[PDB]
Amino acid sequence: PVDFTGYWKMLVNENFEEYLRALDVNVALRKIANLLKPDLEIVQDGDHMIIRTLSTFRNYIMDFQVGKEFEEDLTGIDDRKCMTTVSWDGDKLQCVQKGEKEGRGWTQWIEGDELHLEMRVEGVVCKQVFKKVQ
Ligand code: NA
Repeated sequence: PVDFTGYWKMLVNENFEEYLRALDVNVALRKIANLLKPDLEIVQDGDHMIIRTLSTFRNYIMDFQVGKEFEEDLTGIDDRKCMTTVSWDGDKLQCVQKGEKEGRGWTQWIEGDELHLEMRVEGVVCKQVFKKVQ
């Protein structure tokens, strides 16, 4: 179906403060996190994906098989651990992160030449949109 491989630059980042607050991130980290505009670097081969969130502060790496639950170490974000599953929902990717926080997960898809990422926790929705540099 869809190949997310690319270096994706952030265009839109809505409600990130609210999202981090819901994860109990301290204000000092939130202050700096919001000015950050992390890139997304994705390499995919079939059901195998590495998704790197790249910033000047901290990087976050997700390295998984679609459909295979794994222990996700959210070191650098809220430093929690989740039981995480990323699933194919047609061409969309749906991630559920089971753990402390209810309703934690995200949805990722491509519309035209933009990558959309919706991250959720406890009913907060953060909306991100990315584009490659042509
Ligand atoms: Na790996």
